[PDB]
Amino acid sequence: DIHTYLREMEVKCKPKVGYMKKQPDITNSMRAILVDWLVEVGEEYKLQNETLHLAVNYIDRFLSSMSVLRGKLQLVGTAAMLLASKFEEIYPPEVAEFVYITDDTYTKKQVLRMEHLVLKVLAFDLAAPTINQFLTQYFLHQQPANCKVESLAMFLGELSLIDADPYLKYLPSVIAAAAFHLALYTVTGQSWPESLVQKTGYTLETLKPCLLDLHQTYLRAPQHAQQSIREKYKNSKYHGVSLLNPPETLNL
Repeated sequence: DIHTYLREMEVKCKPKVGYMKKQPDITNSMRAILVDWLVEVGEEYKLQNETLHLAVNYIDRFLSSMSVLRGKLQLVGTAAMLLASKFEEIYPPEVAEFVYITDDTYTKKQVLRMEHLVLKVLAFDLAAPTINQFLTQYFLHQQPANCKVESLAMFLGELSLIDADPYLKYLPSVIAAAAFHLALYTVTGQSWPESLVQKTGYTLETLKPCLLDLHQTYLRAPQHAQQSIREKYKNSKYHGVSLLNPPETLNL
């Protein structure tokens, strides 16, 4: 079954939690700006949210293996989005486009070389379990489907990609669970489903650490330096869920 596969693969695909400490030229802050920029790119080329999740995973696994100078951080990101679009998108944009987006900071030959470097560093393994993949499984336990709850779970899931500290500490399934509960609670007043507790083995107790973090992030979102996700979720496509008021307390 797909769920068990995803649970095994996510552990195999997870980046090193404290990789940023070993990076001599880049910081979490730089990473936050980069991810925010990819969200902009995805918006512009109308890329799937899945591609965005995959790209972030590639970049974190890459930076978990190879040191990078800030001058090439953006190329790592562009290469990762290229790799993700080719792997996920039906009509992924061509190198030319990804070169264009960098405002010609890099040449096509430069993107091509990084593409081959990241790919090699990733052991040529691109199928990694993302937050969206788990959410897709969770959404099945959502008795009558609720789009707004779905769009809020997605919004929260995306915010997590911005901050390596503390999100690198959690597996995608955990973040997806916290994101789903929170979205459910904010929109319906309902909590993490028993069917899900049984299927995943996660309870609100085990989900508490990530939920407290995700709760703060959600509350602090309008003040966060990066604002591309909030802006993205303001549209009707996403039921303007970014404009909802987060729950004051969670009554855990």
